Amino acid sequence: WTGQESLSDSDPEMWELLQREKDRQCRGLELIASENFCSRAALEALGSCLNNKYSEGYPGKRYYGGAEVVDEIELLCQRRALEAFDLDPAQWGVNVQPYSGSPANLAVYTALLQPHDRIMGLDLPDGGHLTHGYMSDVKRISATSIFFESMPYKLNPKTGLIDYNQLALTARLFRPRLIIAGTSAYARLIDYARMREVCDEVKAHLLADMAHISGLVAAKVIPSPFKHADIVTTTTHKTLRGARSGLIFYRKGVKAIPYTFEDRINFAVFPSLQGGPHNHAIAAVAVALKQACTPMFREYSLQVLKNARAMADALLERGYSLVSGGTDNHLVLVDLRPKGLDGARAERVLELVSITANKNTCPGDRSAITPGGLRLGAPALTSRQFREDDFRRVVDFIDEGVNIGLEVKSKTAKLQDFKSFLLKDSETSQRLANLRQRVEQFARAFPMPGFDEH
Amino acid sequence: WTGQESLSDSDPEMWELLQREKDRQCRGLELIASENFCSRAALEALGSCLNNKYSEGYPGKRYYGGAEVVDEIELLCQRRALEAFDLDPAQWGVNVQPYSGSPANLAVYTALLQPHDRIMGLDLPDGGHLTHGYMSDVKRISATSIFFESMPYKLNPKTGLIDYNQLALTARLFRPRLIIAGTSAYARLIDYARMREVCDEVKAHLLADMAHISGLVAAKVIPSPFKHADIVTTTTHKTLRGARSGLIFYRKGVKIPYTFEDRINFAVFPSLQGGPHNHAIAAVAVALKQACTPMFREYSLQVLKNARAMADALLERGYSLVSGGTDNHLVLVDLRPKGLDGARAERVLELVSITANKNTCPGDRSAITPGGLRLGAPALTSRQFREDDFRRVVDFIDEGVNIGLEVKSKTAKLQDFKSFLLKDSETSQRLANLRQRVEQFARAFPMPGFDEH
Ligand SMILES: Nc1nc(=O)c2c([nH]1)NC[C@H](CCc1ccc(C(=O)N[C@@H](CCC(=O)O)C(=O)O)cc1)C2
Ligand SMILES: Nc1nc(=O)c2c([nH]1)NC[C@H](CCc1ccc(C(=O)N[C@@H](CCC(=O)O)C(=O)O)cc1)C2
Ligand SMILES: *Cc1c(COP(=O)(O)O)cnc(C)c1O
Ligand SMILES: *Cc1c(COP(=O)(O)O)cnc(C)c1O
Ligand code: NA
Repeated sequence: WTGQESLSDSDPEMWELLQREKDRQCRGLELIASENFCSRAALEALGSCLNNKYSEGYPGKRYYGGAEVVDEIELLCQRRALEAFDLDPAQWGVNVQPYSGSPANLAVYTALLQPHDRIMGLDLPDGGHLTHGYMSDVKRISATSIFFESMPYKLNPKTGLIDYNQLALTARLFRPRLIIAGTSAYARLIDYARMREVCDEVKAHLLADMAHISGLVAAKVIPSPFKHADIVTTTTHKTLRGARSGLIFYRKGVKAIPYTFEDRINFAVFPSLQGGPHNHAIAAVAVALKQACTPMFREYSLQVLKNARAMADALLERGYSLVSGGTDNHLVLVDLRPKGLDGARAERVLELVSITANKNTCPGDRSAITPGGLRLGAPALTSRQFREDDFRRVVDFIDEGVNIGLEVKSKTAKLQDFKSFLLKDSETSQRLANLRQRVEQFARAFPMPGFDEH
Repeated sequence: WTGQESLSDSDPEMWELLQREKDRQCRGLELIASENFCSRAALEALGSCLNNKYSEGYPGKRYYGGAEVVDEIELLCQRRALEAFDLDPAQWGVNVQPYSGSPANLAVYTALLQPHDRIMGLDLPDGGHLTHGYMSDVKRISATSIFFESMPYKLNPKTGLIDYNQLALTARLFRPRLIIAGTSAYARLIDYARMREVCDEVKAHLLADMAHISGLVAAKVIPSPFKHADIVTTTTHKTLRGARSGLIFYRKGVKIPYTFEDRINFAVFPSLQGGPHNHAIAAVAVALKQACTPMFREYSLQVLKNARAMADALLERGYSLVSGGTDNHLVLVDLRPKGLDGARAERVLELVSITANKNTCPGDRSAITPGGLRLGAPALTSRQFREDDFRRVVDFIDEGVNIGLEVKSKTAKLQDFKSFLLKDSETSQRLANLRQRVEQFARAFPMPGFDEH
């Protein structure tokens, strides 16, 4: 035993699973707006000897030796990150160690706040992330709500936009120390100027969490949160198209009397929260950030925008209703209540024909436990060189699933009744097997980033 | 642009840095006891298309579709985890999503404790981990000590062992809800049974954090904390030799029922983490299948012999070992009797391609410069080192120490020592000579992983 044997030779059971997953990614229409396909280049860094190095601490400030190379990788990754978002090294630092996006948010809260200090974020069912503070009527759900005190802000249910007026009204009363501008399920741009005004008045930190839209911001195809935000967190996957990791950007240098974010942020990441960095992820992130700086990527991102509105316009023209009426970014929120269906039903139909989308609770939902809609994203299929006509055809395939769903709803009662009918009625099975086969044939023909076979 | 281009073609700056790190690993004597060299098979899973799949939730209970294969991988990882540590699925379950060891511990704490509830772990300078709670005189350092209330327990400096008697005395007073049995820098076997007695008495959960020893435990070459703990955390790297990632094992079934399963799983997701890193989960599954083999038992036996051999060789050269020796994968050297400290020895050794880390000696305070050195066998044993090779590692260390002594007699401060090693041309030649001999020696041995990166 050397540990140089191949995966295919040494663990055939696992190799076959990697192949089935690769095949599933190739044959499918991936419409989850968080999802993307990482480059082979970055996957080579991720699957490297960099996994073997413990480098607790920071460049030049390590707790032990042998980190000279790993130091250059970290410092390179930082510079590439600041470059990717057109940030001045004098006015912005960045931490590249967070293990994912959720750790990155937790680290900011523990860096800047005391336990039980107050946080405001977009409510989860209005399109906020778990890590922005989310608790239910029964219990505290996100650890953000356990260790800190979160009150959500909300959508104006008329417009489907962020009710910025209520946020200002309500932040005056709640007195948050930190307010979060960022979304998991929101088709429009965030008014970061208006967020900073609220934050300036109530004397809160503004945290922009651009996870979903970080690629679009780097490419400069939407306006940048960095103009108005103190702190920016993000994933390195999603629209940045990297390996799974996280980043924390923070302002540094002179405020008005210096900013004091850098030392607090870095300390919270290590030694407070994390152990050894995942230097392999850091390197794959650096690879992906270089790719993000190129004109290729600006074109990718522009196509992401165009593909999204092509999907929107297409859905409007098949008569579907959209939350907020459309999109200014990489996704579309489809309200299926005005079509006489819901998200739960649509999802399971779409799934069975290799179309993968996300449920979305919409403003107009009459039932709190059945989501009304669906999030549909461009980035993943755009990375497979999809264009407007290809997304029109995606929308076309979706419409068939919806229409099966509508037909199965009137021949069923409950939601578990719905899902069993999809499996056991031969006439429904066959129409599903047919649509699936046509979807997989359509999808397979497009190129796919990464390795050929895993 | 396809995203199918190779790394060497598309990003030569990064590919050159990967190649330097690979050469550094190949030419060095890696003695950091938490280090190991991950198999190629596992790294192929790590750098894979499994990076591309969001699968928030758990097998059969995901928040969205497309997870048929990812469910199978996660479920397979769980089966192999329970297999590696010889656990009955009726009595034990396992969560495979923690992003690393430190996340695994925070998730256990948020599952079982309220904010500000009480925790006890081995003090950091006595050999515990940051995540077991750590505060200086001046401030709270570990998040474990911010969100929870940490009080450490200590070694008996007389024996270098954990003072189980003072733990029992002091836990009766402090009333911890959770006590941690596990170490970063400790050469001996933990008396888990005694930890369990103290826990039962004060009505506290016993957590074994076995990160350093997990592979030894898997191979059944040391006693298993699973006989006595309710919860067991571990890294998947270190002695398990997998990708960086974490595990939380927990009791289930009866004694009426255990309530860890749902609380642990919920703490991991949705409370703390987001989407799991399925690529790491697959790498971990690969390393766990390796961990069940007779090969791995032979490896883990060898790690013990190699550490023994390193200890005996150090003793025969007149070095002091904290606790007198070792029953595990590492040895703790006390260099004060020799006239040198850990900070000096660490830096000399680093320059001759031997990586170790400094270690506070029992009875000293963090403020005094650490008197010792932590030396581990797992990494080099993965490169097929045997007992004679570790004797030879100790020869090289002895030269390093002997140089450090000469430089100490010619320098005043520590910063003085450190730039005398660089600028004084006679000692830098003596170092360059040793470095080359060390690197020659080390390069001969095989290395797990890919050839060039
Ligand atoms: N906008 C948005 N942000 C997000 O972070 C996520 C999404 N959507 N969608 C998918 C996933 C879901 C997160 C998530 C998990 C649990 C509960 C929850 O309410 N759990 C309670 C009560 C459930 C019930 O009423 O039956 C529980 O204790 O089980 C809510 C949301 C993550
Ligand atoms: N046994 C053990 N467990 C561990 O988890 C680690 C080790 N050793 N060794 C390396 C690293 C050590 C982490 C670590 C971090 C901060 C301080 C600390 O005391 N910080 C104070 C004052 C220190 C000083 O005066 O230099 C501060 O400045 O906030 C100590 C140790 C991780
Ligand atoms: C997806 C996301 C995150 C982080 O998710 P991880 O799975 O932890 O990487 C954080 N914030 C927002 C707004 C997100 O959409
Ligand atoms: C190394 C270690 C950890 C943490 O592992 P990371 O992957 O560095 O977060 C936790 N506990 C113990 C006992 C360890 O040795
Ligand atoms: Na590329």
